[PDB]
Amino acid sequence: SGAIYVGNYRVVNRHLATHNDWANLVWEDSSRDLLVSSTTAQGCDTIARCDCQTGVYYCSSRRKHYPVSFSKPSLIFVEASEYYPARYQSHLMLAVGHSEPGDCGGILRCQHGVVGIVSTGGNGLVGFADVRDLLWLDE
Ligand SMILES: NC(=O)[C@H]1CCCN(C(=O)Cc2cccc3ncsc23)C1
Ligand SMILES: [Zn+2]
Repeated sequence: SGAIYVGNYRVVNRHLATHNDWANLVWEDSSRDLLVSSTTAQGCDTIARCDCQTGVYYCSSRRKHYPVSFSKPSLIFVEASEYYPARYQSHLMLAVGHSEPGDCGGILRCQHGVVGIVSTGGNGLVGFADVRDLLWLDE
């Protein structure tokens, strides 16, 4: 679990969104596994606006932060689950590292701010849904 709170927005994994998230929906994209809902309180998370390929992510399954090199956001095949059929997930970035299903929502950050959230994993690789292109999250 985990979310990004920026201004009057809450960013979560679309497959983990609540009834409250859907009742206050702003935007969702199943191809990216993202959902953004409105909030009443302000959020102060800084979103990174960069092309960094190194950062640190939180891994709840180890209660630890790990440093990683990660690929540029791209279309990557993701196997079926109780949430989605087999498909290509866009805006996805991979890194060599540990993750487990309950690790989704863990934040990836560089020196500039929040880069994305854990969304996929398996085979010693962790996938992060990028959020750096969502310029509207600030304005
Ligand atoms: N975005 C999706 O389509 C995901 C929906 C939930 C299931 N997905 C996984 O990758 C499961 C998983 C297994 C093993 C490590 C792992 N680490 C994070 S999730 C994860 C795919
Ligand atoms: Zn950066």
